[PDB]
Amino acid sequence: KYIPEAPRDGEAYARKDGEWVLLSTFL
Amino acid sequence: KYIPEAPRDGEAYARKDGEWVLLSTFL
Amino acid sequence: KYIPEAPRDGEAYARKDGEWVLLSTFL
Repeated sequence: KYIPEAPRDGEAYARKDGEWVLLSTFL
Repeated sequence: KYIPEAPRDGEAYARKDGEWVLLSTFL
Repeated sequence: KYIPEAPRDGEAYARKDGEWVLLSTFL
């Protein structure tokens, strides 16, 4: 598939297992 | 809606508020 | 110029040079 827009919520996101997950967590 | 291709410039981006932002800007 | 899904392998991904790169490359 193609990837949809990430949340519109002030936060940056990486992509993991077909979903948007916060970057802050991994960092 | 869907995300577009990110810039092509040798650096890595994440997805935020409907734009591609540098990873270094968070690290 | 929609971008296809990242590999399904449990890893966080950032977009770079028209490809998916592992977040941990830079961590």
